[PDB]
Amino acid sequence: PKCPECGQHLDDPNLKYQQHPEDAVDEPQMLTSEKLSTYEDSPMHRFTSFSVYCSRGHLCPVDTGLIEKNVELYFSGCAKAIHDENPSMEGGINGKNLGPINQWWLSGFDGGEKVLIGFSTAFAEYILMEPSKEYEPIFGLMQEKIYISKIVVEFLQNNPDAVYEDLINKIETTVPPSTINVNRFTEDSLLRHAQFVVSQVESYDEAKDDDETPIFLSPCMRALIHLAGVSLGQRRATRPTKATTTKLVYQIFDTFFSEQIERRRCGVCEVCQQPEACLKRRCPNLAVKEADDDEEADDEMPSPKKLHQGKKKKQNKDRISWLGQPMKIERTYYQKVSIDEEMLEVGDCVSVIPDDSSKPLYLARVTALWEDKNGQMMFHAHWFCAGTDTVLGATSDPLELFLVGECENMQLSYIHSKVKVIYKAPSENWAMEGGKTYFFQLWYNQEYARFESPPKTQPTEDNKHKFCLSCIRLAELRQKEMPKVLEQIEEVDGRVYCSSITKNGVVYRLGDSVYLPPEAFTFNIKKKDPVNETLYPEHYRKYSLDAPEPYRIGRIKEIHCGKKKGKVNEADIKLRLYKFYRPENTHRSYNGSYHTDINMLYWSDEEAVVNFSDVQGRCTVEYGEDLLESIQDYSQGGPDRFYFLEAYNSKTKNFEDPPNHARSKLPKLRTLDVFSGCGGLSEGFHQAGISETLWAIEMWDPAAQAFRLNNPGTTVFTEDCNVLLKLVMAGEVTNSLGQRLPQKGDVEMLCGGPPCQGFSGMNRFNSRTYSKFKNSLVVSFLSYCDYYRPRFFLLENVRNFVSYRRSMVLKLTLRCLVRMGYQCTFGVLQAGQYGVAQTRRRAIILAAAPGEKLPLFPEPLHVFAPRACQLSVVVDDKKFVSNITRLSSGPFRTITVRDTMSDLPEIQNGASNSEIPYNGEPLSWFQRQLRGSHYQPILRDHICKDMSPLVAARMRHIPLFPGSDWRDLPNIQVRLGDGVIAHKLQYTFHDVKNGYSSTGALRGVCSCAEGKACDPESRQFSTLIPWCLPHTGNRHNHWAGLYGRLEWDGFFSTTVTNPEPMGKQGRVLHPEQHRVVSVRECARSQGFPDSYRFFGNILDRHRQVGNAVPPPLAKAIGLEIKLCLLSSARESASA
Ligand SMILES: C[S@@+](CC[C@H](N)C(=O)[O-])C[C@H]1O[C@@H](n2cnc3c(N)ncnc32)[C@H](O)[C@@H]1O
Ligand SMILES: [Zn+2]
Ligand SMILES: [Zn+2]
Ligand SMILES: [Zn+2]
Ligand SMILES: [Zn+2]
Repeated sequence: PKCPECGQHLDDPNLKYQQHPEDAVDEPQMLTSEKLSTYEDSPMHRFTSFSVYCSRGHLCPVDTGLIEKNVELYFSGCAKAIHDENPSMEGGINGKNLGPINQWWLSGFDGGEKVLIGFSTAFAEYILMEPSKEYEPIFGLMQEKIYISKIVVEFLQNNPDAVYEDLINKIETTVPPSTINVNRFTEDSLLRHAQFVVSQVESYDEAKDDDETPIFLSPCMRALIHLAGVSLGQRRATRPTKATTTKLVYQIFDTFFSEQIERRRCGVCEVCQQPEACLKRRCPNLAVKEADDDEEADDEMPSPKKLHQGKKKKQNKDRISWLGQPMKIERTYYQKVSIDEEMLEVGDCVSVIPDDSSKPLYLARVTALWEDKNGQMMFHAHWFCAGTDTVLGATSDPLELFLVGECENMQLSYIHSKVKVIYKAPSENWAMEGGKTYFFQLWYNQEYARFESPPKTQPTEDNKHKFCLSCIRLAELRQKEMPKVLEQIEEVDGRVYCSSITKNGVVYRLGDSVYLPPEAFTFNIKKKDPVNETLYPEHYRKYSLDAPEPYRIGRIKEIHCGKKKGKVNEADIKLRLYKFYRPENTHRSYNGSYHTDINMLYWSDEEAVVNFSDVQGRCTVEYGEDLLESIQDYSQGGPDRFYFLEAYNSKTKNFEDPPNHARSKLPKLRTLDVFSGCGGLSEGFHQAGISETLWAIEMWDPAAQAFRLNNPGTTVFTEDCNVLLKLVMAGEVTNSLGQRLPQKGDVEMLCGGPPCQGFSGMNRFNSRTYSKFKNSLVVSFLSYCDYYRPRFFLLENVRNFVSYRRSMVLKLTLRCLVRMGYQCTFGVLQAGQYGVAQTRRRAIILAAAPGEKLPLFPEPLHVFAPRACQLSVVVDDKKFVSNITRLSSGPFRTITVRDTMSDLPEIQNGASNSEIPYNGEPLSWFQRQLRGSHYQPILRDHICKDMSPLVAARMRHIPLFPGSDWRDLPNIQVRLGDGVIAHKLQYTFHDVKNGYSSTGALRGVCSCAEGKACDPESRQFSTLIPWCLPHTGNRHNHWAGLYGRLEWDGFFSTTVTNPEPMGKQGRVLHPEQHRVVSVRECARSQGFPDSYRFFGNILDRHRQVGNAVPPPLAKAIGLEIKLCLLSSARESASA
């Protein structure tokens, strides 16, 4: 038996009937009392000992949505005076069956604890005080709900941009008062109250209306919305940073504003059925999809076609005649000057009108003037590239031109008029400067988006008549690309035996070792039964390319080649090689790769023949015994350095000793690291031996402290970068704390990874979004670069920095750098490829001052999964790429979760001891490198979060097999150990898309499985299999990774900052232990030396680590900067 009015079961042991006080009088008579007397018209009163009930007398909730379901709810209690704060029945009248509740409402989400609950009846408004004794429990739940909603709203007011893991932490960390009858809130609570908490958050946005992003569109909010099946639109209750800039950087972003700066409704929701004073009827479902789609980018496009190819229109027929004496003969007669009505000579710039279509106007430099054998008057046009046409596009000066590698021969007829083109050469004192017609400053490589300093030059008397930089460039590159023979010995048949050969600038002699693709050669080569679906209801969801092999290494035995005509055929150069085996290439296979050095090989008496084309590169394979420094010293002393100690017999499968023929300063830049963090980037740079961070700016206390702990001789300014620059600029010498502020000339290198959050969107710019970016940390960072003028500059960000705002963020960043006079470029890199068991891409912007060399991007060292290696960037329908050629392969095997952490001693959930013995030697190569040569007793930071008794129970129950997650959890009752019992999941609905179990059991956890609306209180909580997972699984790929364990042969899905099992940071459970990953494990996943110090509480340390640039990637970049210094160091020393 149930209620026809409210639906409560009569058998329900929690049912309670309405009990009235003697003094009970109807509403109109109560709203007549003398006892009774803020901008409203109703009126308003206080109300105590309240009780809400159905027409039949059952006590009822108000949250449950019965008021909306047209059910008349009535209330009774003691009304009081608007100002009377006494929650005791002593000042008012007792009312009974007070008018059907029109609506209920809340107020109090800002500067106050004024969380007031109010009722609206057809007669007056009521501010509820204390409930009645019998109503207390029902109002109790309602209170728990409201309190969570407050915490969430307040947290989001001070922290938009907050991620799911921040929300969960804010909640779990907030101590509820005694008044709220709950110990502490968990993710279970939030999930349980996901519908209420979300709707109140939507309601806060309707009510407190600005122009700001609604709080329900928060990253954490949308994460909750997607995780817990929640219906949006359920309507309810009611009641400017200025970036420190240099004028040059101000103007750049100020002109873009004054120049280039100028509906799929759901139908179904309650906002979509709400007409119409009111302007906002904004669909919340559309709002989410839009916010979600703003987060994703469009990551296989053809090469961008060269400009000026291209048709041009001929001109004049008046008078064109040579002026003066010829410069030289060649079948061609070169001349310096030429009349075309007016004068024209070598070095003058001309304009050429194309075919009148998409007609900008072509501009070139007159490189040469001559008259061929056919009497045709000619000129060599070395083409310029406009302000637009470069990656910069619209962002550029309509007068700035760029030198490109585009030149062609043309008749003097095609010339329109001579144009004035000025070189905006850097000053005598350029580094100190920070604070009409055509001009050019830099050289543009289309393919790589490299803006660089011009060659300057030089024209010899031997080629003074021809001098084309664009021709010289193509020559050098044709010359370096061609396979040429250095020295030959004695030719045999058609084969000419050689002692040395060359390509790409690399010189290959005999005995030198070589890199080759895995296909280049070969070595001596070598169902499932039914599950108990009662126990595993979710397993059915389980259903429903990996890294290449590192390079083949071979030693050169014979450079034989072939021949065509009479002289040596360069098209055919061949090599006979002694094959080397990597330990994995042996009968050892996977067991080789483990404890073995990444760097070790095996000598083989095997032989192979490959073409010189296939050769990927040159490496150094030495024999272990004939070495003068330690294997470690030799190995960590230069690139492509391999080694062998034994030889492998593929036949006998044995390890014999090898045969006897198998046998045989840098300037540290003064760096300023803005947004320094705990110091990852500085560390890799320090590791490259190219820098010394003397200044670091870090706004967050824990990170700045962790930086100091690792960089003792560094002035760490625990400040906001904007305020720090303002001081220097104001003329200040030291900060408040008496710390010496760096002045112009002090900074040689300025590097930094500003956080996104501000800009952080994909859709087109607008007055609102532009203003935020106009004062972003990217803008503050560019000013630091402007003011300081470092020899080198690095900006680091999330890969998507390159896609944000229709690539406008990247274009304005590059624009700025160019204005300032800097050679600059961008590129994407994958951490994984640099020796870290983690899949993470970063956008990297490189800039170097004129005088210096613009560095190339590092070549990948480790082979990584192709899917993780999409390094290309589309800007304005053009696919940009970096100098990286190793697409594809690499010299070393992939770093795995095993290589990363297999040595660390066992810990449990909530492991709190920061200093513990290792109780074991390193096992992997990577472990050896991160642990050091010198023995250290203390293992620091093998500390992991204390997960709730529910989450802990879940982790214990996730199997150990690779790729096991939530779907593997058993549907069993678990004693949590606090009296609390993790319950079995109830499947009471038909999942129409998923079908029945093998047993014929239902797969439905909510009514929405059947296509009907969600039935609340059909919602389950504190279950081992989370209810929210089956609930939304179908529309979210079954929540694949959730409660999933990292794989030993796998890697980290991303940079983890707060390990949460149903979070947005990928597989976070340890491969074997019933816990989430420890701080130190994340530190290892990042490639931090074990000596690296961290500061603060567990989460501050987790944040520190995950925010960091992995030192291996930082070192890779740092080592490209090494070449640039060494190269510019020698090119300085001369006559
Ligand atoms: C993602 S981290 C960069 C990581 C760092 N490059 C590393 O390798 O460790 C961003 C850092 O910038 C700091 N930050 C944010 N706003 C800042 C500001 N206005 N001035 C200085 N630092 C700021 C943050 O507290 C955070 O440490
Ligand atoms: Zn009832
Ligand atoms: Zn809608
Ligand atoms: Zn040329
Ligand atoms: Zn549902």
